[PDB]
Amino acid sequence: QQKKTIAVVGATGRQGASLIRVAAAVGHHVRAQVHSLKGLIAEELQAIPNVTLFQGPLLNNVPLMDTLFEGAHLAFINTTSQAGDEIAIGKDLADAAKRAGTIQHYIYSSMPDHSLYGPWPAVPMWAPKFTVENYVRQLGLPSTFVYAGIYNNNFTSLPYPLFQMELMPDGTFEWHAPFDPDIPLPWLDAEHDVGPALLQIFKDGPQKWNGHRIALTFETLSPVQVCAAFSRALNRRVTYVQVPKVEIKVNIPVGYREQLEAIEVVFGEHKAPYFPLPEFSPGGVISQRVTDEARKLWSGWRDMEEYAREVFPIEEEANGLDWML
Ligand SMILES: [Cl-]
Ligand SMILES: [Cl-]
Ligand SMILES: [Cl-]
Ligand SMILES: [Cl-]
Ligand SMILES: [Cl-]
Ligand SMILES: [K+]
Ligand SMILES: [K+]
Ligand SMILES: [K+]
Ligand SMILES: [K+]
Repeated sequence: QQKKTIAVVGATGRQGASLIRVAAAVGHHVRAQVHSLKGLIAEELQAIPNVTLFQGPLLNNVPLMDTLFEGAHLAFINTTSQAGDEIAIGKDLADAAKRAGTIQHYIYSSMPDHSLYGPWPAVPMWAPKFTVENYVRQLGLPSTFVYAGIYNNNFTSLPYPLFQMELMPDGTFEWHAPFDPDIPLPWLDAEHDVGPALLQIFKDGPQKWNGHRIALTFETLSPVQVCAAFSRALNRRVTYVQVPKVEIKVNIPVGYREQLEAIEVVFGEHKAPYFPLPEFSPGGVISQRVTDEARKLWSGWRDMEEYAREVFPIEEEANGLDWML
């Protein structure tokens, strides 16, 4: 059958870019919204024949949304709080897809509202997405919701918050974070694995996935295990250190700081699960693991050890770091 056109919001982001590259390669035409045509990713995607970019802001720009969905049959939507009004943009996009009438399957990248499952605060950049999910669920078009695990490539030795693989004077690495050293966290190789997984959801179809929540995570590892993966990968001493507060070594926008403080409370103080929804956690009885559906969607997923050994050194050198010589 003719590969269907996919409308994408979040094209230059890790999830969108991953989907777009593989989707185009297998024949899908893509209509993607971007803030601006400039940028390494935007310029890269613009050069893919099957991809068409539409520049402009989404905030209060229903016309751009209508244009985006024109002639599209599939949609992958991942919004951001940066411009603010993420909830309004999410609803506007959903309504726009419905109005188009041609969208057969709408995939929205959602996150949990932790305040619904315990004496925990809602993580500011996550909870809003769940509100959009609830709204999307009530629209007449088939929809599926994917929950992204922590990006393997968040790790960097640059002084950025939460996921810094700090290079010490002796050449060893230390990762400091509020997470409990031994509680398994959900991870994800966004660049390589998000795209293939999303395409399989699209290939499976709306009858199989309408109304479903899928955890896009292929590997769970505690912080100590992540560091052990880097250690084996790099042949260097890498150790995890639990800290009460996130070490914020650089200036960050106010919204991110609030995101980090919520994280300190949720994972630091409370040790709550990353994915707190109940569905995410006798002879022959076998309970579903959080990584089961994702692995079934895409069997060629890559682990943390592969990232640390094969990609981390390149990304680091690309950022100007020198430890890899
Ligand atoms: Cl298709
Ligand atoms: Cl098109
Ligand atoms: Cl532009
Ligand atoms: Cl479909
Ligand atoms: Cl540092
Ligand atoms: K193009
Ligand atoms: K529905
Ligand atoms: K309705
Ligand atoms: K997500």
